[PDB]
Amino acid sequence: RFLKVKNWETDVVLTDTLHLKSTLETGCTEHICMGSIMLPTKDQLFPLAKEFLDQYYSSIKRFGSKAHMDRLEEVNKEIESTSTYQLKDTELIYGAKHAWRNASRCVGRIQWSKLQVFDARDCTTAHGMFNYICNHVKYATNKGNLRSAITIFPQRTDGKHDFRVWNSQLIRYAGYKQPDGSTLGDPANVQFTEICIQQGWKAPRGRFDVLPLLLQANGNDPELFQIPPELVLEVPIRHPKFDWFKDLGLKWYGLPAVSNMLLEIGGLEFSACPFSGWYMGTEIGVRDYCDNSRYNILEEVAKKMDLDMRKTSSLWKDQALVEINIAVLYSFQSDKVTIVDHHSATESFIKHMENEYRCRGGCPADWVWIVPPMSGSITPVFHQEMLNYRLTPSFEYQPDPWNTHVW
Amino acid sequence: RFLKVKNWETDVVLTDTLHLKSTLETGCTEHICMGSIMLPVRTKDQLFPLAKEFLDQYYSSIKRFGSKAHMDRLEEVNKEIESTSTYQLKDTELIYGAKHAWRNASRCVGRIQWSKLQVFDARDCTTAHGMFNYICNHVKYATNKGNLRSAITIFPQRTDGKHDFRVWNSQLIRYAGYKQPDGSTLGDPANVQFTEICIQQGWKAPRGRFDVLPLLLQANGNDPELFQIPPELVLEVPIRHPKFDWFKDLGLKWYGLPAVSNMLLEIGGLEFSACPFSGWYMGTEIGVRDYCDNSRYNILEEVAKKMDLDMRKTSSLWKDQALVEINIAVLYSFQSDKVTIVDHHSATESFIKHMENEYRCRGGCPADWVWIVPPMSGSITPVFHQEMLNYRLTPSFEYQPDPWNTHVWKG
Ligand code: HEM
Ligand code: HEM
Ligand SMILES: CNCc1ccc(-c2cncc(CCc3cc(C)cc(N)n3)c2)cc1
Ligand SMILES: CNCc1ccc(-c2cncc(CCc3cc(C)cc(N)n3)c2)cc1
Ligand SMILES: C[C@H](O)[C@H](O)[C@H]1CNc2nc(N)[nH]c(=O)c2N1
Ligand SMILES: C[C@H](O)[C@H](O)[C@H]1CNc2nc(N)[nH]c(=O)c2N1
Ligand SMILES: [Zn+2]
Repeated sequence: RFLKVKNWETDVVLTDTLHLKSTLETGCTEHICMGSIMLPTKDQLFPLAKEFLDQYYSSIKRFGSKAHMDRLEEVNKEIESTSTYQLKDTELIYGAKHAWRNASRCVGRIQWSKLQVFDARDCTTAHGMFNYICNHVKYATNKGNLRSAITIFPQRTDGKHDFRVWNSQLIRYAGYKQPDGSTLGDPANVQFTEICIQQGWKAPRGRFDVLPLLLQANGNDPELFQIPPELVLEVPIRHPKFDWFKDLGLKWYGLPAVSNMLLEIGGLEFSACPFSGWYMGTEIGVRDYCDNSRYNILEEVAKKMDLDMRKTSSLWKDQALVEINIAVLYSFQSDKVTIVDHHSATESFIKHMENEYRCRGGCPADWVWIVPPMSGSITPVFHQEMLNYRLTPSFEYQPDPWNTHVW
Repeated sequence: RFLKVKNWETDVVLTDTLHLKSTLETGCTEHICMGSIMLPVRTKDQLFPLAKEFLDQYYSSIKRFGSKAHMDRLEEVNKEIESTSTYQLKDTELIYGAKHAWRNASRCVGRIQWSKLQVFDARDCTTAHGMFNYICNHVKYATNKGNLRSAITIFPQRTDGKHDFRVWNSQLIRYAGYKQPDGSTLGDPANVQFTEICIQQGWKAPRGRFDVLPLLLQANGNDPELFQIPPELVLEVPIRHPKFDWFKDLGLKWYGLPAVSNMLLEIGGLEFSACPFSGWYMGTEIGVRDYCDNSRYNILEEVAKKMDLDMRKTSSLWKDQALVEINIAVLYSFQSDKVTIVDHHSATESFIKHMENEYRCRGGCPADWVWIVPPMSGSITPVFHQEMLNYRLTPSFEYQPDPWNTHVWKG
């Protein structure tokens, strides 16, 4: 019941007591571990609200106080009456920051308390959504000095009036299936790109076309908007030693901004809550550029390096992988756009874990996602035991809109 | 119940039914996952059903389930348990059990080879000297002059837990570690404590950076005894780099034969506390973990120095760059000396084929993603994108406590 986690590189042992406050389920049982699986009413609402308000008032050292009991009272009344309730600005900011704090798959959580929360609950139309999102993008980008931010749109009511951003990320590149049979641009976005076209987009059918926003307000049919190009900061990718690297024509966007998740706070559901931080290098260089189901450029780069691609045991893939990731970091740094390498980011996370164990009694963590997709065991997180569990407030996955939307 | 796993690179979906045959616990609950945790005297009472379950599995596999031979054997084992409080496996059952323990090892990426295992029955062994002989023969057989062959040697099963056979070495072949007065370490830092035990037991340490440790062998619950493996039986490989001529001057070598000797083999409820087994290396075990872990030989610095990489900013990825060259050298060196080794690309590709095969013919393949994905270049290998279910089947290999913590010394 009081669990220990060991670091096998440093022999340091931490005791987790925070997991006892876990509410949601893991997918695992005593018979089977699903640790590597990607996706494993009035009555219900009040205890959820209560649990949240309890931890909120605890956090501001006013547990069991007049203000605490009064607020509990007021929300209890509002639920009984309106079948839902509205968060105070203070509770919203707290809940959003803690949703990030609780994101067990996020390596960047040392920054959790420095989140800019944009309250967009007064939004009523897709054009308003577009305005709010442009402002978010401009604020977060900050001319390359990236700042964490989240924009929170109205909460779900009867499920028939959902606000949704249909894009998976605010900024991503289009994908087109070729008559050649191959794929132009980002293969991961072919389906979404078609929906844009099926909704009326005018695709420039290029390799790095920034997708339009598909925004859905109040359960209405979604609408298309183009983000002002001058708000999308991009970085041309070059290598500090290989001059030929630029001729690959590679670039990527500066702002990683997830827009398809659901923010749960005190039982309330925010179906549209785009949030953003800044990249860890490997997200671009390892996953985006080198996955076989993505831009898959390993072979092209290896060839330019004149490596022996006869035998896998020459580790040509590995050698090119490193150089690509060198170039990404180099390119971002040179253009003064915030980025963190996997060594720095994972070192930060260990320090954050130790902070969380000390001041909170634990830190939920998903090793499968926290360990970088290259060079894993030379980062300190590899040797760090982690316990994974689900605390609320939380970011949750939700069904893709097109599979749900009643047109 | 049915369980699906998805490969996110290929969209291949597989259905697991084998997990229904799972008995042991995982450590996880509905409220916590312990998937990244390293480590999460038996009465006749609990022994009959474990024996029965195993023999049902055995006779099913040979297509003789429910036969008179099956029924006679159950009867025979039953009587033997209630008479003697234990029982003995037939040779056929032992071989089956050992192969299936490997087949079931959810942390092992090399399992495509599970059916080709050489099983050495040492259940007639009675002394440490006899253990030494059996282990020498295993090492010679497995090594096969560099053409490695998988093998396992099985010493007598536990009885009352007061007469255990144990190999005190974690692996049959390993280098000594010496903690210096100034706090530095000579040799392999992982083996400092075991080295000290050996020294206390009378081992004369050469005190070099690559001294092969003596065997410390315990038979029938007696105090362990020291034995030196004949050097001519210990195949080693000098590490050099195909393009970097200064790499040889680092003075590195490694042994060819990975042989785990501290685990417990469970078969039909019986416990084999000494069951050394060996295969061949995947490159990264040596080049990533053995050489580059901060808690091991830790040579990233010197290699990066000699490469003249920019070492002031970690964002130069000088650590990653050095790591790759070292792993190139390890593979190159083994291949050049014709000692069996497999790169992490080949090994993970084979495991996926194995896994898919197992789903089709067996209804599953328990696998621990945390261990299966290699310690470098994870997502450019096919296993990274593969969803896996982890559960525990028997026969199995299990961890057991270090013997120096539990042994009652005779004197
Ligand atoms: C500011 C610097 C940040 C860094 C360096 C960072 C880093 C990462 C990385 C590398 C991942 C793995 C995701 C993948 O590989 O696809 C991740 C996941 C995640 N991050 Fe963070 N992140 C940052 C900011 C944030 C912020 C501001 C939030 C929320 C307010 C957040 C919430 C999450 C969540 C919920 C996941 C899981 C995503 C999923 O399941 O798809 N992150 N992060
Ligand atoms: C024949 C080629 C083999 C290869 C390439 C291979 C590969 C590996 C690797 C890379 C690991 C992880 C090692 C680590 O990082 O500590 C491992 C673990 C393991 N292997 Fe295999 N192995 C092979 C043979 C065998 C054999 C013959 C057996 C048993 C008969 C076996 C049983 C296991 C077990 C039980 C583990 C888990 C170790 C632990 O929990 O500490 N393997 N294997
Ligand atoms: C085959 N899979 C392709 C694919 C899968 C998942 C994703 C993805 C989708 N949504 C979110 C992410 C998380 C990335 C992220 C988010 C944030 C806030 C910061 C950061 N550094 N990185 C990743 C992209 C592409
Ligand atoms: C971190 N302390 C050093 C260390 C600790 C444990 C191990 C280790 C422990 N148990 C099992 C292993 C398996 C290694 C292996 C075994 C076999 C049969 C084949 C193979 N290729 N590799 C390795 C190695 C090194
Ligand atoms: C804490 C964590 O589970 C530990 O470092 C694991 C990670 N994955 C591993 N994978 C392999 N093959 N071998 C290991 O020793 C480890 N160590
Ligand atoms: C199947 C496996 O869980 C899947 O490939 C995971 C592994 N680890 C990951 N880790 C991160 N950070 N992001 C991912 O998308 C994944 N994918
Ligand atoms: Zn689990």
